[PDB]
Amino acid sequence: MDEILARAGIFQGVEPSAIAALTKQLQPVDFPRGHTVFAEGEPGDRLYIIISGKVKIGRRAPDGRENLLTIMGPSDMFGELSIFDPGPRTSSATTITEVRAVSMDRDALRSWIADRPEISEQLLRVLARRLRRTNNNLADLIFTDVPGRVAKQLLQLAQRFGTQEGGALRVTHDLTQEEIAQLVGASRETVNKALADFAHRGWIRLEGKSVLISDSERLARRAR
Amino acid sequence: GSHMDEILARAGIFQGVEPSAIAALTKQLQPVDFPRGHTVFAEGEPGDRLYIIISGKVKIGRRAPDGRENLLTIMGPSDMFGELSIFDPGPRTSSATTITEVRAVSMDRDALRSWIADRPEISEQLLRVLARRLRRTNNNLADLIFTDVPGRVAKQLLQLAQRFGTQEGGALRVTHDLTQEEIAQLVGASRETVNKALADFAHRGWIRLEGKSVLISD
Ligand SMILES: [Cl-]
Ligand SMILES: [Cl-]
Repeated sequence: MDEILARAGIFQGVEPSAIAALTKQLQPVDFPRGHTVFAEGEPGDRLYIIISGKVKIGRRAPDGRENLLTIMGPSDMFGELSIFDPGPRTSSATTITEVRAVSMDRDALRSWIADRPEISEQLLRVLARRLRRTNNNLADLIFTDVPGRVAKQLLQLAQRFGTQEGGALRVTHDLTQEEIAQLVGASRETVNKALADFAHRGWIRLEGKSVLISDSERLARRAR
Repeated sequence: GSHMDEILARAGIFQGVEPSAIAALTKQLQPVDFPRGHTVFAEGEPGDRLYIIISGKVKIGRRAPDGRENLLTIMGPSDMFGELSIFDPGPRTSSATTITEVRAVSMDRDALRSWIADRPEISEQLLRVLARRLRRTNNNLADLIFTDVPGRVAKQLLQLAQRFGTQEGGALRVTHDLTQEEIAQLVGASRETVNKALADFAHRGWIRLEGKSVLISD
């Protein structure tokens, strides 16, 4: 749908009607759940914009441990780093649900800027937003304890994916227990320990691949 | 000014930018002075201005449960701070406070927009710069996650040495004009953790304190 796409960084509230003959300049791509869109260290000159579904963005250490940098969703762009800075992928992108996306290569993207510097503005916004988040995560890593980081990641997930459910916030993250801990960037044992405490205190309820946050207030205080 | 121009042109935002174009922007920026101990901006305040330091040092902090501030990093000559605000304006997510007298230049988003309006080729180069930087800082984040707790603080202190140190016999010499109370004020809420990492470095032969200058292995 073009409604999702017009919320995408690149073309975000620009053309009233002729936003369309450019979306058609991209053929769509459907991926099953658990599909490796691209792997660490592969060449690439393709960026993707998600129409629906989620994609986890990951790094793997020498000894097989995994970290998740971010979870991408509808309207989010990924694989953009090798577009602007040619070279191999430094991250893996893996589908966590069935995903509909749309795809574009560097030369095509370069073509859609030579008319339109406002698009470049929007892409620089996205990169700077991501730079800020990584810097905010770096600060959390050194100076916030694991439960505070669990609390922060749950609230960050809620900011992107949450929906109100009465006096509570439903956050359908589509992540496994292990993937939540990889996203936090801390041990499964200590992340599960924090989640249990927060559930016991009645701040959250863990339900499949969704969490219900009943007390965003006390959760936020803990993330401080 | 000769030497000033050189310092400015080393800023990260100018990487791969044609030198006359760098000069066309900087000639437009008003150099300013800050005294030591001056909060250039606080966490939370409206953000739309990038600074490039010509001389002096600026600490970057974030408020801790203490009411004191944790030390996130230190910026020096040729470094930027507040730079992300001109690409993605909004509240500051950290504070910037001078640790010495400082001379800097700044630019707001309007100055950026004007610079690029005439120079469409700079947008593509800026996209490369921000992307290369994001790859690097994500690489750093992941490395640090994969490191143990005390190893994280040591790596960060070593990154500061690399940025502020002069190469001297395979080691890094960092000189400062900071009192004992000014060092404690600098580290802020991070004092205990920084002190443990220094004590470890000292015990292990990594650091030689030569008064107001330190030699550190790299
Ligand atoms: Cl990429
Ligand atoms: Cl900022």
